Amino acid sequence: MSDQEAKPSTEDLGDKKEGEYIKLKVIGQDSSEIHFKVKMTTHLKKLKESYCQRQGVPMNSLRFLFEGQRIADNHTPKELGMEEEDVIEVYQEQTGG
Repeated sequence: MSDQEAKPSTEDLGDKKEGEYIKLKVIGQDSSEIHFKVKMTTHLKKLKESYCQRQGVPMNSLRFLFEGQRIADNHTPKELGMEEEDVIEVYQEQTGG
């Protein structure tokens, strides 16, 4: 009942398309965690920044692994096969400074 108007959606490459955001959570060896909202398709590097920016801890000293998956600032939520309320594990180990 929000809007009963007919959307055109005539032409689009996938940018004018409707997209929803999902929220996830990641925990590190620091016993800390962060909750973020990302898109179905996007780069997880944004959450890395937000982690270092919010917790003030160096995202380089540790890495982001999803149940054994390696996420090096390029992997996407769509590629990992995951969804909202998902958990990522941050292990402490140099990932190449």
